[PDB]
Amino acid sequence: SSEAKPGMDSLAPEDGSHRPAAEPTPPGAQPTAPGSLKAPDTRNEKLNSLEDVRKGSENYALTTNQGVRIADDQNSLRAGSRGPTLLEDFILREKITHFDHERIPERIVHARGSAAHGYFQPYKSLSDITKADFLSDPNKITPVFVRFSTVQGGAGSADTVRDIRGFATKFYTEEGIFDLVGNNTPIFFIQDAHKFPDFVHAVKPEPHWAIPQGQSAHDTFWDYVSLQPETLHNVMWAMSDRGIPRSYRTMEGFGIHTFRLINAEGKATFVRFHWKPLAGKASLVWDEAQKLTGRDPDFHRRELWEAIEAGDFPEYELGFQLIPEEDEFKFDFDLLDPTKLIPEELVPVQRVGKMVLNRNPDNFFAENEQAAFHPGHIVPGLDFTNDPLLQGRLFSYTDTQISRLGGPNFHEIPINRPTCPYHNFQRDGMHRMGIDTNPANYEPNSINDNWPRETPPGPKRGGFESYQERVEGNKVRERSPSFGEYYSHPRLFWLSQTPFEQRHIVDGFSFELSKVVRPYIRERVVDQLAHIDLTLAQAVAKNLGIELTDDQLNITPPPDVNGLKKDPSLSLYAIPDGDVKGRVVAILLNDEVRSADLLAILKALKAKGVHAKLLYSRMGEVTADDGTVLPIAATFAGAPSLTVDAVIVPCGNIADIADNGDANYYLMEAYKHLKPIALAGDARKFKATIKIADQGEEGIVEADSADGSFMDELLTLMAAHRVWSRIPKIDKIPA
Amino acid sequence: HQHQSPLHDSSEAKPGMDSLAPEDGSHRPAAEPTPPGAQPTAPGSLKAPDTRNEKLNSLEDVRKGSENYALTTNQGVRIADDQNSLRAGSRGPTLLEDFILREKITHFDHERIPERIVHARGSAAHGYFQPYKSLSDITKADFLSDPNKITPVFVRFSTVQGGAGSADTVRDIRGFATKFYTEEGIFDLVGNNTPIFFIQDAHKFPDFVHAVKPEPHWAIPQGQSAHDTFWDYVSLQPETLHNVMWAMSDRGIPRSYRTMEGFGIHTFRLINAEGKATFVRFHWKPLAGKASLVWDEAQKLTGRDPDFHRRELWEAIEAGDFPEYELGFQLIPEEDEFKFDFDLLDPTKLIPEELVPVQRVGKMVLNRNPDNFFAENEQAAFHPGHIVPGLDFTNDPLLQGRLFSYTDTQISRLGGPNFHEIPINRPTCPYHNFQRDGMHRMGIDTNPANYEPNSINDNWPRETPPGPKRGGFESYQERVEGNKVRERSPSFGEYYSHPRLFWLSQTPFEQRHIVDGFSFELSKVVRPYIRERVVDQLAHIDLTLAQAVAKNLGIELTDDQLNITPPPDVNGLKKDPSLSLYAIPDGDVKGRVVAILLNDEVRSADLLAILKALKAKGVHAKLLYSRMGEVTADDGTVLPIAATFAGAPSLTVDAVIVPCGNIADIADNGDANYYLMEAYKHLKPIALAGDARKFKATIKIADQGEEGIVEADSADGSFMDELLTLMAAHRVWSRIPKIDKIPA
Ligand code: HEM
Ligand code: HEM
Repeated sequence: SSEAKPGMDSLAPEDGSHRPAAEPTPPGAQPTAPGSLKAPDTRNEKLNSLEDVRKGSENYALTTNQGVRIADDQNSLRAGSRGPTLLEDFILREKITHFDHERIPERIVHARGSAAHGYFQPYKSLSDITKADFLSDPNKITPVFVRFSTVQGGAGSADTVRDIRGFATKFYTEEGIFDLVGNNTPIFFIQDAHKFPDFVHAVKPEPHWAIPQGQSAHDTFWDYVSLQPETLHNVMWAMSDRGIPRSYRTMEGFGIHTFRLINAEGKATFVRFHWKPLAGKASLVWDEAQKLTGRDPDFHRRELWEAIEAGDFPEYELGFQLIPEEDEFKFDFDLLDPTKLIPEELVPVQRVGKMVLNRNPDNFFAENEQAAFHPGHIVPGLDFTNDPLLQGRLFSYTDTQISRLGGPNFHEIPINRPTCPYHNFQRDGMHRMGIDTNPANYEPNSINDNWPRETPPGPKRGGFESYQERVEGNKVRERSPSFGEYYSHPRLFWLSQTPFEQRHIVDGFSFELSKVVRPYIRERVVDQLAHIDLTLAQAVAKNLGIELTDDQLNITPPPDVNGLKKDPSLSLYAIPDGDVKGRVVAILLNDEVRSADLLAILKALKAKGVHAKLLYSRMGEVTADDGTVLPIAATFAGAPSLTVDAVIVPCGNIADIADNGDANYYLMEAYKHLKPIALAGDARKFKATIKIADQGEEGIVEADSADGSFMDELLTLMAAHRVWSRIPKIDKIPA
Repeated sequence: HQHQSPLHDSSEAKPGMDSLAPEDGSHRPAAEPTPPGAQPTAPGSLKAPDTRNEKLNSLEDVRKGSENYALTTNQGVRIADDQNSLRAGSRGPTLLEDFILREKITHFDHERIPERIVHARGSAAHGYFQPYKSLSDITKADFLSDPNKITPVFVRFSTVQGGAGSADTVRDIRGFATKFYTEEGIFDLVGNNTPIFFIQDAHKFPDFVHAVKPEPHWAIPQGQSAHDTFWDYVSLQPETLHNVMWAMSDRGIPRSYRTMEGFGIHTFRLINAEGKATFVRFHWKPLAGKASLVWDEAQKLTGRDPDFHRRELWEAIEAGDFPEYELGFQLIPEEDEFKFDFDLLDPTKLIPEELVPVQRVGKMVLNRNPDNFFAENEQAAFHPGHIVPGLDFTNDPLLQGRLFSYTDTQISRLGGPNFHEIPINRPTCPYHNFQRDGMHRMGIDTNPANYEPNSINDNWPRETPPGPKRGGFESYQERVEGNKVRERSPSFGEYYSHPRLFWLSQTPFEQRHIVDGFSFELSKVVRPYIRERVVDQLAHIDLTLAQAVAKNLGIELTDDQLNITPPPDVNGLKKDPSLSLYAIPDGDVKGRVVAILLNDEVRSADLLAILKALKAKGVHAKLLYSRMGEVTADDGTVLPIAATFAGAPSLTVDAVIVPCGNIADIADNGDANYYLMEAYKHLKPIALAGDARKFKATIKIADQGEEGIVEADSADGSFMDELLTLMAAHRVWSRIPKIDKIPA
């Protein structure tokens, strides 16, 4: 009955094993913790400015929100032991009221997201092309807050779904907040913002039954796509492995729209923003990603948090595609068309700076959930263009943030606050934090000598002025004829893919269309694919039991994009960029592990910054051949192959795990998913479960012992991400 | 056959796209009962327009059509071009004067409302309740007074922990909330799928919820109790152990909302016309029986189909396989309040059916899906404080706090005090009072008076004295004697006897599943001392349970732990078979689904016999192959393919049938072999006809065969009776010792 009474006092273990070490530790070594407790020495101007709202807990009394000390937090106030609860229990009512009101509306789109703190630093001054203060000095450090997201799913949906990913960066500049709100693909599905609710309604769960969550694999999405060919380009990206990234650290970022850079002389240069991952480009395979939404719906959120806790800081290079004003009409596509990409072969990405994400938040709700990004948040030195999708976004973000964040003072929520000064004549509104002392709440005023005052535009610390673009035309609701091309960009993307990426696009479309109940929708989508590429259209049609007509086989292919048939920068894997730091290997233990193998495996993995998870049939410990006590991180079922990048089976008492269904399935799944597998000594007997002949094959590392050559072979395979050459062999594998 | 898109050019970016439906009318689902996957799913009023009740009929004034109507703004202005924003030139800036764009985007920008604090993930349906006989001797509740009185209902089933976008087949408690639209007011029976709750006093609700929910630093994990904070709370609060035992069992992973029980948990009161109070505990007994998934299948199913339960509920209703539940009452006279070892007011305690039987009171049928999920499901507001004359509360300290919570949360979730004016929430009976204003006030009051007592409207609306029928609400005059204290009743201070009773009531396979539930969850707890503290709690329940969990965690029990005296029996009972899902057979095959693995030259005689036998028992089938489209049988019969082997995995079916034909076509297909291996591992019945018996090799079954694997030269009478008998028993429990060697 002591559990139902005040107080329980000290409940922590005497050994202090409840507390995680405040130092970089590998994933699973320590319990995860709020950022300021895990890495207190990791700081920047924004993190430091948040100290005034940080609340501790240690050695403090439990109180009401009014500061009244609570004596009993286990019971309601009642008339007797077994009596009715009394209306006068203000402690119960305050505690329950706050609980009852915890939830706020989720984001209309990108509701599912994971965020981190970091910093940006430019390589050199960009004063020749932009007067933006954050890009003016190589020694200028700009704090950032980045949120990565899916699009369709709710805040409680799964991470490894097939979707476009959001990549939003809040720059806390000395001249205002700049939000770069992008996606992991260089194009969007639609051309004009007016269609945004139509497209979103089509991709989102269907209105009658609210199915499916985090999936475009349903009738309404494909109905919209079939009737709106402008969507075909982004659909091609979503159907590719781009739609299933391995991690937020292994995907690209793009602003999509052409914006303008404005220099001190007033010269405008067209710009498209890019984020290039230091970890390279890497994606999952469909079966692995779908099953991973089951085994770990928080996979990406977890991987992001744990990489930062390990010191494997996600790093991205900021890049600009720069086009002079006089080159506006030099391309086959309209620069203002967000369904069109600018090929890197035509306009190269100029590396401008680097962003490092080095600290997790303290409280997910207060920092991540309440963060408000808006592409309308630009600074002097930047400007918009007439892109009709960007134009509409400018209205949307401010409007949605009012209801989501409960009013017009959302900029006063700590995460959203600028670190630079902010002063104006705006007043009141729900939850007003700032107390204005200004005698005047209007301008022009004489009572406060007209302060705060306007600042003229200038080279630095000047007021914002829009680029004086010449506008000529009649007031029309009309799409520009220049935007009326829908097939060349999807064709360019398709031909830029490797044959194995092309197979994955075919399988992506085939799987999704098989989930469409109305067959005519499938047929209409296949007809659209025939206007892109006949090989793609035939391969999808075959998987759907659809036969193409003679007329469909005679469809003239769309033209090249300014002479380009393909661009290898559009492929995830064509150009190698694979880094092993931060990757994870499963190590399948047995009851009498050969310690020499394990010592060599771990030493080689550590040298490359590759993590390991020791797996067994149960938790606790196992004892090696030399007496070394090995702690078990998880079971074979607990941390499936889906969650790792490679599998290593060291030697020892193999008979212990040879007939274990879970051990054999672990290898079969990793095999099917094209993951590198390494087998030492008697572990080579597992080749039988994966149908591999005695002579072996590429992608299966094997030797008498785990040593120098063995580990170099496995790490080289890990640098290539997956064993693509294994694809013809997986179809026979029951996994 | 060969439908071509009507749009390939710039007409796609212009007004006047006009008729886009296929000429064959294949876009429209049949407005008649159809099996799952046969037709596209549709809003309820379009799928079943002839299915009606008093509540569904009352919603007609707010139903909005679409066919043959002009596209307009919310102000009724006809829109000419819904493809473009207004701009100064075709490549110019968007103009602030585009009121059409701004209205369309504003509405979109404001679509989301806060999800429910708990039970955010849920699926709902319309139906009706009807009592078997008048219960006037025990209650004056109008809805229970006449066997011919039909009460419309709205039911929402849910999980607890996860967000609105979380998965269905998680390990969690399930919510089972029923809104009764009675002639004397709305009565909400807001229950769960277990007879007890985790905690005793409502004051602890935010502590327990915060512990089970995603951890505050990183918001992980979703839809899972398999994390440090949950097990930390459980280890320090033994009152949680009873509901933990239920969550760790297969009760925590139901097969369908149709195959779970429902309970009000709290002891309430029934009040008759003479003023006599009878203590009552509410029960919902599923007509489809009790059935649950196995952990590996449930977890993988959150991946393959996170909408599995929502889908199964909608499709069963569209097929005419209406979810049916018997309302049951455990009745205890006032003088029997202290007759049990446990306190009746203790929500961590169940009333064993062996001590107090469940009396069948009526039946509830769910026969129509909503039209709009947001408007009807998302906006529905259930509250256990919504009682009617003939019902009353008790001093249960968890129920007492719930009375405050629901009204309070509904104000912010539903944007004000007029949430009862939201169509789904409206009573079908009259409602009149002196309450006024508030955000989005729909009702226009004509009463000259907004107060009482008043002479200006001759005191109308007026108070009604309590009585046998159509009387005012009066609380039972319960005697209250005690000092103002924040104190738990000593009678609630017992935490181990109910978890032990539950444990001993389980079959050995159910016990193995409880052990595996605890082992799997605790393996996910990072801090080892938490695992050890939970194992220590299990040792106070049952030593066999604690030892089995400890072994799976590499934990060794101390001599002191092995010497822990077991808790006492519950009023002489060591076990109650009503606590098991499977001890007493109750399995029905209607509404179950079978995967049929096709080949390129299927033996039509086998398929004709399979489908005829399945149809006779109301069992659905899904024809699967390596691709979509069609396959041609041996006699020339064209067979339509419902899904691929990967498209509709074995996780989504109750049994697998492989007919004969060209077996070589699928014999070396990895997906076809894995389908059978997964169904095998998951203890599902498997039937193999003719050359399909060659698949026994992939499931490591000897030539002589085994129980659970139906095999014959052809699919016929005996073959199908054997498979349907296996389906009636739900899973092949005898297969458990063989599954561990299976790589699946
Ligand atoms: C280039 C095309 C687009 C891109 C790259 C894009 C990207 C994003 C991203 C990354 C977020 C989430 C930021 C966060 O982490 O909180 C988001 C939020 C959102 N976007 Fe966009 N978006 C696009 C187009 C649109 C359009 C056309 C509209 C409407 C006219 C729109 C309306 C919204 C809204 C309302 C939100 C939720 C904002 C909030 O609640 O704070 N987006 N978008
Ligand atoms: C016997 C124990 C309990 C049971 C069976 C129970 C059951 C449920 C169910 C089924 C719902 C979802 C109704 C729906 O589908 O909308 C729910 C909602 C909720 N419950 Fe309870 N509950 C219990 C205890 C509590 C306690 C102790 C509190 C707070 C003191 C509480 C607060 C809530 C809240 C705030 C909601 C959301 C209601 C809304 O937003 O409409 N519940 N509960």
